[PDB]
Amino acid sequence: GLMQFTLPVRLCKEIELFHFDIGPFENMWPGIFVYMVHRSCGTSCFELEKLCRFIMSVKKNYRRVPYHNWKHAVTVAHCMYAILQNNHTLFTDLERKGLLIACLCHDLDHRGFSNSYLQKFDHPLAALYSTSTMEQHHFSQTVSILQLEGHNIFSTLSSSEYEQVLEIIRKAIIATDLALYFGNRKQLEEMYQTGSLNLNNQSHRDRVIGLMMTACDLCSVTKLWPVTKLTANDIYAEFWAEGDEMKKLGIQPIPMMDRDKKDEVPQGQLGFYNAVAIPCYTTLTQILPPTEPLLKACRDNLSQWEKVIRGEE
Ligand SMILES: Cc1ncc(C)n2nc(CCc3nc(N(C)C4CC4)nn3C)nc12
Ligand SMILES: [Mg+2]
Ligand SMILES: [Zn+2]
Repeated sequence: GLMQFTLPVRLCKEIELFHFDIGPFENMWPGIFVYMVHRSCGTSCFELEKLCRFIMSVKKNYRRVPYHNWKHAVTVAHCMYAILQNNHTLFTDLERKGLLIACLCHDLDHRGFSNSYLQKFDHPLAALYSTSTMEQHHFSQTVSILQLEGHNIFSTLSSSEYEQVLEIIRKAIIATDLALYFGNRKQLEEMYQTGSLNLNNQSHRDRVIGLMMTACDLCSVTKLWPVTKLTANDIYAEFWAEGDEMKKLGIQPIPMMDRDKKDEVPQGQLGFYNAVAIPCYTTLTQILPPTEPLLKACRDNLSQWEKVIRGEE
């Protein structure tokens, strides 16, 4: 009850920054996450014993794939923590509780393949969920783990608060389907520009939380250049494995996933930063001004990919 998690001084200071890297020591990631829940939400949000037991069941249900792993889960939750801390008063007690949990859970039991590969392989999950296949699976795995004995971290919530937080988590996780991001940002762009955007409109909040989820999920592009560059290697290791599997089904993969087009990675990153990342962090900065450091970091990393193409590294 009187038990504060603290971190060594360098982590205690740097964890507050958007560009924080959670480091290579796997055994400190749970402590880091708990530290963030305590400062974001309070020491009273969750029964510590249940939270720790929930964190370790979430960890056990992420796989040893190169990118969509437990490190990704905690990284995406840290980005959300920074957004929530820099926008203290804009979010409800339930949203603060629900979103950190949503981020930790958003890629639960990922196998390192896109919704497309599941559909072209005819994986059973593609018959159970026709769109946002993995993302409906991820939410499903979240509910399963919440229903394990000693794991219901929301037990102190009311019947209606409980349903509200599970619905925040569902929409948050669904929104990490990048196919849904483009439309969601286009609507937010217009609503902000015409001045119709209203954070008392629940459907407006939904869209804004959805954009925060895309921002957090993509935050590898907002890190110091060496973190950004080395995460890109992990991202392509999954994509190229998927490309190999596409070829095994007798299908030319998209260039993104073809390890034979390694040479084109720098140009593919430019496309990605211009089509996806920059517009994402731009719109987010408009709606939530204190998130500007994510936009600024993203533009710096774009400029580093430009330098790679020009042979200056
Ligand atoms: C950094 C990051 N974070 C999240 C995600 C989902 N991605 N996806 C990419 C791939 C981007 C991309 N690469 C290509 N290549 C290499 C084609 C051969 C030319 N095309 N495109 C669009 N990078 C990210
Ligand atoms: Mg995902
Ligand atoms: Zn993710």
